[PDB]
Amino acid sequence: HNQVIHQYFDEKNTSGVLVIQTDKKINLYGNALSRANTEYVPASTFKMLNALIGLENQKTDINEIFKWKGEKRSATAWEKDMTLGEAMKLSAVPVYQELARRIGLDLMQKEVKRIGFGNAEIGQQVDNFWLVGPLKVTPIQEVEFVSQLAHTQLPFSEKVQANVKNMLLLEESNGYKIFGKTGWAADIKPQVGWLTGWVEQPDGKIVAFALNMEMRSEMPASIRNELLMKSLKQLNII
Repeated sequence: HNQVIHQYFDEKNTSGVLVIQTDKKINLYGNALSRANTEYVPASTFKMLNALIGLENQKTDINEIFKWKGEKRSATAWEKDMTLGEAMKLSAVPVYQELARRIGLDLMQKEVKRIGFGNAEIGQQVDNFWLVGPLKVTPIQEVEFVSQLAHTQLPFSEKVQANVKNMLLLEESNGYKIFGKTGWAADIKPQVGWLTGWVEQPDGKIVAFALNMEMRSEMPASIRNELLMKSLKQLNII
C-alpha cells in the first residue's frame, strides 16, 4: 500500500517523496523516502509565506493591483497588471520580488526566523533567497507549515491566514477541496520540484501533504499533479 506508490515514482523515472500529515501522524510515501528530511530550496512555494509576511505587515492588500511596467518575463501570461491573488495562482516571480523588496531584508529575515522556516537564513539578496538559497527547507517541515496554515495555527492574524488560503485553491470537485502551491527550481542541479498543500475533505477533515520530487527540464508541469491526484486516490483521500 506504501508499496504501490513506489510504482508511480519508479515508473515516472523520477525520484521523490510524498509526505502526508493528518493530525501530527506523519507518513511518507514514494520511492525515495529519504528526501523527507533533506533541505531543498523552497522555490515558488515560498510565495505562501511571502504573502503572509506582506499582507500582515501591511506592505499590500488582497486588492492592490501590481502594474506591469513593460519588461519581458519568464512566461507570457505574466506580462499584465495583476493582484497578489493572481500573481499567486501563476507563480509570477517579479510581483513577489517587488513585495519582497517592500518587506526588506531585516523584516523579511526576522519574520522568517520567527516562523522558523527551513534553515531560516536568507542571506542578503532579499529578492532571490528562495530560488537559489541560502534558504532551504525539508519536505517534512513544509507539510507541517502548510498544516498550521490550513488550521490557521500560523503566528499571523487569522484574517491574513484566511486570505492566503483563498489564493491557493486548485480543485473543487466532488465536495473535495484541494489547496496548494507548486515550485520548481530549474536553475540548480538536480532540479527540485515541489507541490505542498492540503485536502479540505467533505466532512471538513484536513489532510496536509508535501510532494517533493527531482525534476528534469523536459517533464510537463502537470507531472507534479499527475502524481499527487492518483496518489491521494490510492491513499483514498479522494
